[PDB]
Amino acid sequence: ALVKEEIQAKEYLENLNKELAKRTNVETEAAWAYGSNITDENEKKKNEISAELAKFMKEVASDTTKFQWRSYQSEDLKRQFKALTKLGYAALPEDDYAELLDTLSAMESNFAKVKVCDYKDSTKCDLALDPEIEEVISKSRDHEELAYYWREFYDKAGTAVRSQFERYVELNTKAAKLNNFTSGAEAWLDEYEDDTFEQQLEDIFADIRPLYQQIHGYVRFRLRKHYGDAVVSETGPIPMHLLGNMWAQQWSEIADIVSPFPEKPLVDVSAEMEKQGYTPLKMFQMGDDFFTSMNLTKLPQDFWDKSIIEKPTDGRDLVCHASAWDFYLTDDVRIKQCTRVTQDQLFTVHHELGHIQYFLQYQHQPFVYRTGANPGFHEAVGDVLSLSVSTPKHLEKIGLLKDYVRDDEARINQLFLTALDKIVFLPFAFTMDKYRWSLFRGEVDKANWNCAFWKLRDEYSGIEPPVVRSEKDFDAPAKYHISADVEYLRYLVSFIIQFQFYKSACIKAGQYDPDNVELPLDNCDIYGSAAAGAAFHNMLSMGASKPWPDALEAFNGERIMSGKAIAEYFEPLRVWLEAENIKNNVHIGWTTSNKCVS
Ligand SMILES: *[C@@H]1O[C@H](CO)[C@@H](O[C@@H]2O[C@H](CO)[C@@H](O[C@@H]3O[C@H](CO[C@H]4O[C@H](CO)[C@@H](O)[C@H](O)[C@@H]4O)[C@@H](O)[C@H](O[C@H]4O[C@H](CO[C@@H]5O[C@H](CO)[C@@H](O)[C@H](O)[C@@H]5O)[C@@H](O)[C@H](O)[C@@H]4O)[C@@H]3O)[C@H](O)[C@H]2NC(C)=O)[C@H](O)[C@H]1NC(C)=O
Ligand SMILES: O=C(N[C@@H](Cc1ccccc1)P(=O)(O)C[C@H](Cc1cc(-c2ccccc2)no1)C(=O)N[C@@H](Cc1ccc(O)cc1)C(=O)O)OCc1ccccc1
Ligand SMILES: *[C@@H]1O[C@H](CO)[C@@H](O)[C@H](O)[C@H]1NC(C)=O
Ligand SMILES: *[C@@H]1O[C@H](CO)[C@@H](O)[C@H](O)[C@H]1NC(C)=O
Ligand SMILES: [Zn+2]
Repeated sequence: ALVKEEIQAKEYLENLNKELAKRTNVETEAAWAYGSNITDENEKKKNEISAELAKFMKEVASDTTKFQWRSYQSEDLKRQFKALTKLGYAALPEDDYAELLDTLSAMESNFAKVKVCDYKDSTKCDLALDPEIEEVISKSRDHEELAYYWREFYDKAGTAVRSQFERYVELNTKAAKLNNFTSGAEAWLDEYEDDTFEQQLEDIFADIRPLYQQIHGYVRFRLRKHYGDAVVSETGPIPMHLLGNMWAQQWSEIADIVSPFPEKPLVDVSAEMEKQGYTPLKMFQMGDDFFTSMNLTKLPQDFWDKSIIEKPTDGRDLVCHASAWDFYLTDDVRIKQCTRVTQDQLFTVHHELGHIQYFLQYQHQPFVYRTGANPGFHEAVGDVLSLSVSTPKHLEKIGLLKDYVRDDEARINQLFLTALDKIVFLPFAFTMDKYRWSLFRGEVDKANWNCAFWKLRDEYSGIEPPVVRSEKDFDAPAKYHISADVEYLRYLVSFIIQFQFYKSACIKAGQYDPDNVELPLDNCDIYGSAAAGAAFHNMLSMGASKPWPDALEAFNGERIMSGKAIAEYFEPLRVWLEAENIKNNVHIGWTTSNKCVS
């Protein structure tokens, strides 16, 4: 009978989950050691442990077939079994899997070890993306210096790993097919448990695109005044090196030159942070307080004892790209961040602690449920906090923003500043996976791989490289997530749903009322709101125990991903900006780039 078997299956899963947690802990420790300290020895060990765990998961997947799990009464038991049948890369033959792991570490270590020569001193060649090159990209307003660093970085982080990247695409596809997905794209998209999810994102992106065009237009207008028409054309894509960021994913670093009201306050608290003697530790402590102020969980002692919150000053190599780690025990959670004392880094700290909070909130769950309701939820949690941290309201409370008058013009400056990060990023994030999906699905010949990348960056974002690229270059792996094989759609989803979360949390905190000019959504601070916190607790404690619409329902009673909340946030900006572009006769739209030669 199935009644007796379903009772046995329940005990089988209970023991197996605990075993998976314990085995993954060993892999996670080895991965943590590699990322904190990149050596051939640590690579070998990371990859050998993973291979062992891969082998064990194969065995588990095979063992699921001895249970009639699809026949069971429990949706919960069925959901857990379904999770165990999904092997990912672990479906590959032993040798193929090992080759893949060597390929991935080759790519991530290459990215992490990139060094460029100083623009002004080619004897000094120890400049790393983080912090040296990123400091320049964000601060320099010398367009030739900007273009020099762009070309050096992209040549070393991108083109250098073309053949490894090709091999990864093959093995990624092979793995997906061994799981009976058409490609890696369907493998990634499976995490969202919704067969119309791509179309949903297309619909939502289409609604926000006109606002992005207006922002793009206005920024291009303002850059022309700064750099002149020789550097920036009216009708062409924006030279991406002028946008304050190596990938042009967010443009807030050039707010000083494109802000709507240059003679009104622009929030940039980096200087005050330094003046008040802030450290990385202080920044994490403040993030902690934010979470505990909402009646959420305080960081445990293991976090403080084991996290790395500053770039090491010994000679070593490591992955500085920030990350949050769950070791699947109790309270062993850590962050690795090469923290700097700046405004953007304060937001990052809160973002990462959102990951840590999710880990702590679902650690009581069975292992297979110890992850986000979908990858987007995990990325959204901390960003909901960063939105209120970013408000003048909050920055005044913590004494980082002084003598701030919030008149109508300063409001527009702050809305635009936020848009430069929140709206600008949407097309960027969409293209990161549109590109990889197209490679995974076999839609682009290998001979056209680099111009397929720049073509998407043009079509959706209206940016282009500073210099002519060709199919001799290979520019995509210059983005961390592309070198490190991290699905990027999570972030598009996060930037949409975080405003659904933020809006609802602000309403619960009494911080937003649409019909009250004193409680605007763009100045809501949820700090200290236990109502807000309760919503977070209800959602986050579920982990992946239910499909994501049930997790959203737990937060605010909604079950649909919607662009309504983000549009609602920026509606005051849209009205103002549309009128400002008309007043200044701003050209909108762009010609096709001439920057990637076939
Ligand atoms: C991805 O899709 C793949 C298909 O495209 C799929 O691969 C198939 O998985 C099947 C197992 O689910 C497998 O079916 C078995 O076939 C055996 C012999 O087939 C040979 O010939 C093939 C044709 O050329 C070769 O290609 C193969 O290499 C094979 O050598 C059968 O002997 C076998 O049977 C036994 O099992 C069934 C299943 O029983 C189930 O459970 C209970 C049993 O207790 C039943 O009561 C219940 O009703 C249910 O049926 C028994 O019914 C039967 O009595 C035997 O005991 C079985 O049918 C198939 O061979 C395989 N490949 C292909 C190409 O077809 C992958 O599994 C998919 N991957 C993932 C990750 O999902
Ligand atoms: O550590 C991660 N993820 C990190 C990436 C990563 C994935 C896999 C392995 C290693 C690392 P991140 O996105 O926190 C690491 C960071 C976060 C960040 C940066 C910023 C930020 C703020 C101001 C300026 C520039 C950046 N804000 O937040 C990240 O990857 N951010 C994205 C995009 C992003 C930008 C802004 C933002 O608000 C949110 C996201 C990027 O850098 O491209 O894992 C989370 C996790 C773990 C287990 C299960 C589910 C989820
Ligand atoms: C880095 O790992 C190596 C193993 O290759 C080890 O010998 C060394 O102790 C580690 N270095 C640091 C600074 O932790
Ligand atoms: C904190 O959480 C508890 C239960 O976890 C809840 O009952 C209580 O309302 C919360 N604290 C406050 C001040 O609301
Ligand atoms: Zn993240």
